Amino acid sequence: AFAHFVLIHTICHGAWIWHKLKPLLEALGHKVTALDLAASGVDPRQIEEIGSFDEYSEPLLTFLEALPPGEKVILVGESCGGLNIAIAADKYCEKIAAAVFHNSVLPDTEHCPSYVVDKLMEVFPDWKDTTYFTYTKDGKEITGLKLGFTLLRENLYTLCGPEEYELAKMLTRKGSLFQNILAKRPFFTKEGYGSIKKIYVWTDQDEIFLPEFQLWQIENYKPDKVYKVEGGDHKLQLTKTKEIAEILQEVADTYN
Repeated sequence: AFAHFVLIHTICHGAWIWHKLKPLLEALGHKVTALDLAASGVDPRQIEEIGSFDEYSEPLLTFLEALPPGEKVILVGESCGGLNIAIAADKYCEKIAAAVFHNSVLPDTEHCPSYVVDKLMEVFPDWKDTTYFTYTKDGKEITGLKLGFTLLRENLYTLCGPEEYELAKMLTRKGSLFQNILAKRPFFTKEGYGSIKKIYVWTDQDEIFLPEFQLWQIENYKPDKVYKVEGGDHKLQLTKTKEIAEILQEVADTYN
């Protein structure tokens, strides 16, 4: 079977992170959309214009609004992209065949939306040469960050080639987790986000989303299906591109 995959990058990143996986999925016959979220990739906004994870998610919500009735997609979110998935699913649950989490945060419906982010910061508190700044939007102080190049090299792109690490140095931009905004956001709903099928994909060799964190998430909110990829790094769409495409084909043949 063929599906329409919507690929959702993480904070400080853009559609470009999917530059290897998108053509591979298309060679299997799928339709693929790889979005730039707000103030990401070549989107023309700057992060200081964005006031929350929901506003950050606008291009995904606008895309889903534009799907004609009856068309469903499979969302694929990497790292922090899981939060964008939950926000989208509380607005467009009927257009989502399933959601795939790719070394990603897995929000739930019983705890506040910041819950798994707070836990991530406990498990991985030292972001190395990452820098931080503060800005104000809609009366709230938001912490912005710029991922540090050592952190990129050692922890996110550990086993990626130098030409891929180079793309990350060139193209990563200031962003935000909006942690304090999430912490005051209404909970993700059970009828919306809660109802979608969730597939959890991960590697135990991830040097930032460490096994203690990913196994904690799986126990906290049971996925419908779990796939463990052997080897690679946090950026499995670069280091295990073919394996990720194989998994996504199976998801396409399972959920519609």
